[PDB]
Amino acid sequence: ENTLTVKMNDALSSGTGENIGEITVSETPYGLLFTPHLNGLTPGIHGFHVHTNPSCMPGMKDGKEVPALMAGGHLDPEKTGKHLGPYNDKGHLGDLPGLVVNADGTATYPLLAPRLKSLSELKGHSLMIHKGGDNYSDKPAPLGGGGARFACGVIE
Amino acid sequence: ENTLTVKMNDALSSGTGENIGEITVSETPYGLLFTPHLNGLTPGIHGFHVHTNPSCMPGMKDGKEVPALMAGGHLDPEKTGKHLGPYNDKGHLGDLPGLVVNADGTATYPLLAPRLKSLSELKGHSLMIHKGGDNYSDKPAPLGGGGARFACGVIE
Ligand SMILES: [Cu+2]
Ligand SMILES: [Cu+2]
Ligand SMILES: [Zn+2]
Ligand SMILES: [Zn+2]
Repeated sequence: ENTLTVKMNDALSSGTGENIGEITVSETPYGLLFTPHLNGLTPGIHGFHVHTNPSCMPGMKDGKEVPALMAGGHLDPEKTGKHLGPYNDKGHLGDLPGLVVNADGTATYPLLAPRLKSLSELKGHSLMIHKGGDNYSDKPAPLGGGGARFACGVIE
Repeated sequence: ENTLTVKMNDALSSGTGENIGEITVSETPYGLLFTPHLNGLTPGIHGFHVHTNPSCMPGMKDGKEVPALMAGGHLDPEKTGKHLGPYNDKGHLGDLPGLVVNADGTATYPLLAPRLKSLSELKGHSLMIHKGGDNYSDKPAPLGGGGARFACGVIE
């Protein structure tokens, strides 16, 4: 098989919340395929990124608890400093296609990330689902408009 | 840049229906990107494929009208006879990822077809949106379970 299974949990101010399912990651000739099996999300498109650190723990920023802050920022080993989505090599390597949530709150639609080649590249990082969407740009809102971190899972 | 814009219209038993927008196809290093700007669709995931003929004309089969019958079958230059989706090269080259329709009936989520490399592979063909979904296989239903043709656009 050669797959990874990532358990995803809601992210709260105090710590980890409810489990919402798993994402199965597989290798294809065209890149990594993220097949979700999730529930408990708001219907629509959600920002979906690999973050640098292997943690989903909440942390303090400017005096306020921030869910899943300890995952750090979007995975960016090339130091692009730019959020440009899964089809643009000028931005964060961790930028994945938006996560598609169905009307019934489940996520099932598989997502191809063609800039990622090997499951090894995900180990030691985290997967993040944001409250908002992802227009694959830093404008008009930074980081695609994803906003707050809703659910997260550590890879390894 | 090198783009194609495909106007899409509803396909009725009696012919061409209302315009529902356009799909813009761009070339990327990862394959052709299909960026919809559509309205008027049922929320959910819709079968989305390139069909062989540059026609959206209707026809009759077994005494029942078939919207956009004259588009023919899925684009299949290798004569696979197999519907296996956008990530499997043993199948119809015309097999694209499912088209994602938002709760408000619009389609905006970009769709990457990594098996297609050049817009020239599309010239002289048609784009089709089905009523049903697409499980990227011929089981339990042929052609992914997309069923009837809901909307159609000719490429050249
Ligand atoms: Cu993120
Ligand atoms: Cu079709
Ligand atoms: Zn990013
Ligand atoms: Zn097909």
